[PDB]
Amino acid sequence: DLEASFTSRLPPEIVAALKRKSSRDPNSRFPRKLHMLLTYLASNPQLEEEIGLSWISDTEFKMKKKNVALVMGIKLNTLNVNLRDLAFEQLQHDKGGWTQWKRSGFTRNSVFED
DNA sequence: GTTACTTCACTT
DNA sequence: CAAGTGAAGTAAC
Ligand SMILES: [Zn+2]
Ligand SMILES: [Zn+2]
Ligand SMILES: [Zn+2]
Ligand SMILES: [Zn+2]
Ligand SMILES: [Zn+2]
Ligand SMILES: [Zn+2]
Ligand SMILES: [Zn+2]
Repeated sequence: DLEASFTSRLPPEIVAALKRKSSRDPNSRFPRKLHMLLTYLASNPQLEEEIGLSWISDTEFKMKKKNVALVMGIKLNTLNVNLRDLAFEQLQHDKGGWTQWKRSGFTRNSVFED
């Protein structure tokens, strides 16, 4: 009912890119999925609220992993595993479900490497 | 066969 | 307890 309200409210394109299997195509990878998500929520304030994924500066974002794992279709645990293995660096302990982050070359208008 | 995850049942 | 570990798996390429 919640994921249903989340995905049902975001564009078919994003739902599909989120559903797409991760291969060697860089757009199919987790960083760019996070990035397209982040980029889009930037324009949908209401959804950005409900989900909890937004930039706090040109280089840091905060999120509610519990909700982000949902809209992305992955267990909480795999979300953490992906942040860990892709070199996202946590800048804050969980507080009311919010966590903060940064990753080199991952900004408002850039997603580097792979 | 490779790659880029994905998941689970613990542990910390 | 939120987040990490180690072993095992999945499927597009
Ligand atoms: Zn982007
Ligand atoms: Zn689902
Ligand atoms: Zn094979
Ligand atoms: Zn415990
Ligand atoms: Zn591991
Ligand atoms: Zn393995
Ligand atoms: Zn394996």
